[PDB]
Amino acid sequence: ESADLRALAKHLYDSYIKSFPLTKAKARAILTGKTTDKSPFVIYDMNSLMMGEDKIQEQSKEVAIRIFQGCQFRSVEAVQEITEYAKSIPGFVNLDLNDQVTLLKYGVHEIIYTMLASLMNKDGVLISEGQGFMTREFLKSLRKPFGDFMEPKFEFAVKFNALELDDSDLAIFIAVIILSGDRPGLLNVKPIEDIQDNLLQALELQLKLNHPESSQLFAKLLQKMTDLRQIVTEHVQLLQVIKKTETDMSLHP
Amino acid sequence: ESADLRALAKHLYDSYIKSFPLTKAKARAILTGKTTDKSPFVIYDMNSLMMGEDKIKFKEVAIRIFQGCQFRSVEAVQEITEYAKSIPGFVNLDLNDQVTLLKYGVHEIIYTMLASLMNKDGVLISEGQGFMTREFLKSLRKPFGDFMEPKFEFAVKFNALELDDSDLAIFIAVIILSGDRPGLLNVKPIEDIQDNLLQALELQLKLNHPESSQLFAKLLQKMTDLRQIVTEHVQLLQVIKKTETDMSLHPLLQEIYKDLY
Amino acid sequence: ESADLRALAKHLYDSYIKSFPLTKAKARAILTGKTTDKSPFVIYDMNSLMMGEDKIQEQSKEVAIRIFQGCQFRSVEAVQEITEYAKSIPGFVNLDLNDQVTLLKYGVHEIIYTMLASLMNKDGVLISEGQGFMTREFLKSLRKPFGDFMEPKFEFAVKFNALELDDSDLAIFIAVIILSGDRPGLLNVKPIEDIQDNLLQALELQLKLNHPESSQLFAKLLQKMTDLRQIVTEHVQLLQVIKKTETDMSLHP
Amino acid sequence: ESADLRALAKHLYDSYIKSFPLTKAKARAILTGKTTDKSPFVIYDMNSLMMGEDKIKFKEVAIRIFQGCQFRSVEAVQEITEYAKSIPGFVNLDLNDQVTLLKYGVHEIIYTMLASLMNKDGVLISEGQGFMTREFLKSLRKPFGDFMEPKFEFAVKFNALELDDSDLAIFIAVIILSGDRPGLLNVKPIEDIQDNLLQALELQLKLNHPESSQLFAKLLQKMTDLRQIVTEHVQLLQVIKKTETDMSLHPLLQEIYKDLY
Ligand SMILES: CCCc1c(OCCCn2ccc3c(OC(C)(C)C(=O)O)cccc32)ccc2cc(C(=O)c3ccccc3)ccc12
Ligand SMILES: CCCc1c(OCCCn2ccc3c(OC(C)(C)C(=O)O)cccc32)ccc2cc(C(=O)c3ccccc3)ccc12
Repeated sequence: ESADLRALAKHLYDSYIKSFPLTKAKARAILTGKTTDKSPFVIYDMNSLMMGEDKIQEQSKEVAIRIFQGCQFRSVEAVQEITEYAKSIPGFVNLDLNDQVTLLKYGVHEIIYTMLASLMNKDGVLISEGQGFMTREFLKSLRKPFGDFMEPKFEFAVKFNALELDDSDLAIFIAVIILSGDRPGLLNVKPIEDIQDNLLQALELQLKLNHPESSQLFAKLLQKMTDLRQIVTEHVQLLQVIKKTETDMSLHP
Repeated sequence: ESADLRALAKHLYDSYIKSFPLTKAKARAILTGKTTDKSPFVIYDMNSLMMGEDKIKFKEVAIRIFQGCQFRSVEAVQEITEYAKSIPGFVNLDLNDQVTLLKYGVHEIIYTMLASLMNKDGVLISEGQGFMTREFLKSLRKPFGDFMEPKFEFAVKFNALELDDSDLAIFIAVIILSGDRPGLLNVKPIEDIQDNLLQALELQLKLNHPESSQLFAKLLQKMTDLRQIVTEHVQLLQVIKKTETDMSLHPLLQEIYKDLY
Repeated sequence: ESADLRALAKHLYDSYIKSFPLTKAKARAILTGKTTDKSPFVIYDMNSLMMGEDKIQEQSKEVAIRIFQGCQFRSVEAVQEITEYAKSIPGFVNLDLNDQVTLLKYGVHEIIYTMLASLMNKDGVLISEGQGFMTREFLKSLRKPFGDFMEPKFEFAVKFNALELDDSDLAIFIAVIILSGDRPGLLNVKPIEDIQDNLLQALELQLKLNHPESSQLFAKLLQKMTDLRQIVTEHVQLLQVIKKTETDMSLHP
Repeated sequence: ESADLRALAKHLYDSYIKSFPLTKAKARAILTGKTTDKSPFVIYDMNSLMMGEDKIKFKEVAIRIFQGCQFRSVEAVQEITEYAKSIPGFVNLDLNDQVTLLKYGVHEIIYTMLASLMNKDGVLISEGQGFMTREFLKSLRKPFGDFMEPKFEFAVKFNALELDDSDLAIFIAVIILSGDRPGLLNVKPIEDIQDNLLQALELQLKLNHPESSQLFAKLLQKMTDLRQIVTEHVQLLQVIKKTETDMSLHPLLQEIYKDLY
């Protein structure tokens, strides 16, 4: 029944609302300018960044490295909200505990980049819960290894954003990502694929009802799942350059 | 010998009385209107269910009814365990065999005795204080609606055999003492008791239902219907891990369901 | 009429024979040594106990706790034989069903300790239907809470056994115990006391005819009924220490 | 609200399961004999210690045992850090506060969870593969023998409270979120979380131990025993600089012990 698939969609969208306080709808309002009153502080160079550093870690290092560190910090926060949203996907908590941990270990990065896109435009990204805005041009200008980190996330966002997904579409897409039966080291693949097949069904009906005029959006959306694997693999390999060739250490356990 | 067998039948009936407060006679007296004390509140839909719970003045719906089934089934296990201990020869058996026989017997016996509380229109709940309609139960959201109907289909046909409590006392003793439960260490001492219970069940039906042709065989055939209801239910349980969020049953039922057929 | 009271005694003694296969007469034969041929295996330490464990639950725990558990098991068996003997006491099955259950709930412990005495001497107790013999010294040696459990049963047995009751005396004494009109929660006290008054009469004549030389044995026997209440109360309070302060669980419902 | 608090309790229990492989239930199952896999080799003296190390076929003694304590305590820090991160609100705190709370919380939590592995006769070591006796540990050359006994005296009494893993999951979360650690920049956001954890701990004990009088207060009183064990241990550490030759602890523990109370 469609009605069951709609109620699952609805239930996913409500859990997503709780887990993630800065939604696409809210961020697009800030990127554009709905109800303009609390316009975020813009960080467009080294000067404005420090202006905005002691406007709100604290100064004691090279700026590229503190920005990079700040992203480590923020992405450990985001793993906690993602972990919470996962618990609400039907069937997920009744899976083997170790496979639960394995799905999250490998899912979380792909989910963080999908969600960052809601915070990005072609020119910069919302930071500190929509309070700052950092320009892509400034991120691009940082010294060489650090200059190339965010740029591939911006390229993906721009292409993903022209799909015009909303939060209720993304609530299901996020769940399909978590429940991927091909991650290394999963004990029971079959129960995970049975869950994902039900979420695939609900995703498909969601897009058909919400975007009747985008032909084959379901399929273009699945195909974005290869682009995401590649951003993750690129980003993981860029962490290797850091680990080897750098002097600063302060990382989240 | 006859006298042995009649005294076996009387013993089990007396202990069945002591172990199960809501017997068939009492459920039928309530269902029939015959009672002279109090008439059961009927739950036929979502508004009357709200009123039925909130008759508490003197989660969601499906989950909260599936949760009320658990508490009741926990209590029935205890009542059934108490009756087992009184079956001659049962407590003298290997302790692991006593455990295995209950682990497997108990749900067969739950469905058997749940027929006593059913007609084709619904089921008596809360010590016979409510009545939930078959149509309401069947209306429930996908999986949870699937749990209830096969129990009704069984009861309607078991119920046309017209067994009474004293017949039932021995039938249930026969179920418990089944020598084909997996993992039994000492099959023969169990089979020997089942044999003597079978002989008693036989005499009891001949004496109690002299006009009822092949009642004994028709009753043992029901034993196969029971086993299929239990295998169906256990398949339903797996559906509940996949479709639902945090499920994890009550401690005593997790044990009963752990590594079961 | 005495003749009615004698026929009741006789009828009680015959039911008792059926219900309880290891009688005082048989156990005293084994404690002493009539027809010596099948001399029970003696359990006098941890070594001989295990020698006798895999000579016949099975090994997987602390020995004090398995002995204690074994006694739970055996005493649930004995409740079934006692329940059966009760049905044969005239008037008992025609009492209120709930009062029948209440008399047995509270009577059964006092009866188990009266009957154990037939299996005891000053030095140990017959176990496994007269096949084993466990020494009092070994029970006494078990770790501290478990060491003190059986010792008060041995003290009572030694004092009760010097009364020299036989099975036909005990068949009536057991029946007088079951039919006690003072247990908590009895609905109809009066019909129970009318039955017990008839059993008291038969007991009195039994002892007068069987033990004419023991002055006032009837009265010394009634007085043993307070000693028995106290063993039961002591034993019930010793179960409280267990429930609170222990780690192992495996108990009969 | 109750539902909030029960779901807080379940969350912490689930993440406690994921972060600590040797839980109380498993250590007690091993200590109890209840396990069905493998029985621990006991070290009671110097000959059996040699055999216990050299059970490696499938420095001096005191120093080599004090060195094995370090490796284990390093791993427990990592496990405890992993559990901290999962405590709602913890990763959103000032980064220096997160560091300070761990710096101080971790040894309190080490002694707490070390009680799970103790009885009055000894301690389970190497993932429950060995057992070192209390008498052996106490026999050790002056200072090194002094390290062990106060831990046993604590465990015996903590252990008579009969907490289980799910109780423990919240107790340990309460310890971490202590707003009185020296050098904290932002006390109130921590205290607010401890408050909500306290409310949850309270409900959990009432529900899990309904017959256990003032369990909650008796458990918070243990928090003072813990702090005195940590101050005692740190005094023991200074003794080890004076009495011993080259000592210098492992990198991560030097950090934890650097400028501590
Ligand atoms: C022995 C259960 C009898 C029963 C009932 O009939 C059950 C028919 C099918 N059935 C038998 C067992 C069983 C069942 O058993 C479980 C607990 C899952 C099991 O043993 O594994 C689960 C679902 C259905 C089911 C329906 C509703 C009840 C509802 C209630 C309630 O207390 C209640 C709860 C909420 C609102 C109103 C009333 C009690 C018992 C019910
Ligand atoms: C978490 C430690 C548990 C533990 C153990 O119990 C420790 C009880 C008291 N205690 C807690 C922490 C601690 C302790 O911690 C240090 C590392 C100094 C610290 O954190 O600062 C130092 C001494 C004693 C001590 C005894 C022996 C062990 C021995 C071993 C071994 O691997 C081992 C080493 C050598 C020979 C046989 C076995 C591991 C753990 C042991």
